Amino acid sequence: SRRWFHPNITGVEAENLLLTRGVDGSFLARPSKSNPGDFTLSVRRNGAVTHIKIQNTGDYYDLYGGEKFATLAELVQYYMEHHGQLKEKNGDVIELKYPLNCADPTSERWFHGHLSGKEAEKLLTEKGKHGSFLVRESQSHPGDFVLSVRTGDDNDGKSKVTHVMIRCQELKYDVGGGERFDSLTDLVEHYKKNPMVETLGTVLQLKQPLNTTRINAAEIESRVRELSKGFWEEFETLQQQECKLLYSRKEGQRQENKNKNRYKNILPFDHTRVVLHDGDPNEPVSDYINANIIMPEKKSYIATQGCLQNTVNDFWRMVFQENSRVIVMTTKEVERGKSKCVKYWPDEYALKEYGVMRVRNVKESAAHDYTLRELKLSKVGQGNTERTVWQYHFRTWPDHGVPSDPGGVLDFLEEVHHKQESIMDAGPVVVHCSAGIGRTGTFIVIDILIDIIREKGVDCDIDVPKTIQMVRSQRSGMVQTEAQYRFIYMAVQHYIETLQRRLE
Ligand SMILES: Nc1ccnc2c1N=C(C(=O)Nc1cccnc1)C2
Repeated sequence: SRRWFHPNITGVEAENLLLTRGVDGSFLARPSKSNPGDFTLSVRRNGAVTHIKIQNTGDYYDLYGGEKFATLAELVQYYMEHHGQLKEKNGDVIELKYPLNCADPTSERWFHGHLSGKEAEKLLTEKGKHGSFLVRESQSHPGDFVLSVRTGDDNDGKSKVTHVMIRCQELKYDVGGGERFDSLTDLVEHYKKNPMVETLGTVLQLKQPLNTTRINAAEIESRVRELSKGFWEEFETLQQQECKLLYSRKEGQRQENKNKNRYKNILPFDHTRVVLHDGDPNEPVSDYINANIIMPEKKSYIATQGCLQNTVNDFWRMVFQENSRVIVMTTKEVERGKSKCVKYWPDEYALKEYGVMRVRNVKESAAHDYTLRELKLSKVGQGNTERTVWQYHFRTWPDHGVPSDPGGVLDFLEEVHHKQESIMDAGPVVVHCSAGIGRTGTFIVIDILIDIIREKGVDCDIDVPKTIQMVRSQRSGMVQTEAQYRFIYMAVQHYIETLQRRLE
């Protein structure tokens, strides 16, 4: 199932759904629209419904009486495979067996709701390609829908748009004959696999949804104005796409690696993890760190967690191996009395060994939002391996939520960018917070977006959710909250405007 999340259901509607359409073991997840970052896992157990709270303030999903997760899709996958592990306050096991699917099409990229045939034709003509499609409400026939699909070659009649009426009869959907579907999703998925064929032979291939999120960067202020009503719905549509990203994380799951993870279920994807070479021959598994390469698709990044006492040496092995010259830390060492990252650097003017690596803290420079530490890193016994590593430690990020103004973050990122650009052949920029997905993902996505604008100027295309999805395919849960999502838009808006004012 990819439809266990119900975006627009109340608690009462969720109970009644589970009691009338589910059985024991049935479950769904849903947001709170009144509360930032609050979610509920509603589960049927012994003919009654229990509601389990999941909180996210920006670092991870924290399931009450369970574990911490990078995404709700990863949470659901974990518990569907690990019975006995989800427990009530009194210790009673809550079983997740039967996802209860949602018919609401608003989480789907192809759903445009209120939209005329003329508007759909103009959007498909201007932005669409062969096989671009969308579903919209009927204006002629209230309660029905229309599927609109561009087919063609790459305006000379070589391409066209076809509209296919979708009747809704007794809460089922059909295209005039054949199967009646329980939701628009089931209908679209069926006709994605078994495309409709016209009388004269055109195959109405449903290849990709119409893109609605790519904007010109100089239009950012008007997109932000529209989304400030709109952000909630755009974020939901992005979040649905996390169900495509359940990539393997087998290395992080090995016994030998379990205690190298800050959180046991927040793990790097095997396909993009940083593999550590040249390890201690006496250490059976020496290749593992909870870190992934993030390559935008000109810098690359390593996204990683805050060090644990037993991973400081591995952190420095990573930095040295990848030739990283800039570290971005976006947590204090301690927040709300809890350790978010061990101090992995020496005191100012001090020299420390961290296994085979030696680090000197040459000088610290305090700015209003950050401290810069000029570090010198070398392998013990090999003096000519010394290189400067500049650690940019952002210190004023709030304990929960996001900054109210993106100015401090943008000034910090500009400085980080310029430092990186000044070092010939520097490796990826290391970015870390606590779990290395929320703040870390936010800083990385802002940096990627501003980088496009920095090179191409104010008149270039950007697509915030497409960029986030691309980063999320390389490390689980990059960008955690709707507040961080809005902050990314705000930061990009503020960056654009500061370029425009320089020209005045
Ligand atoms: N539709 C989904 C399928 C899978 N996983 C999630 C989904 N939606 C999520 C989510 O966090 N939604 C959300 C919306 C608006 C604001 N904040 C969160 C998470």
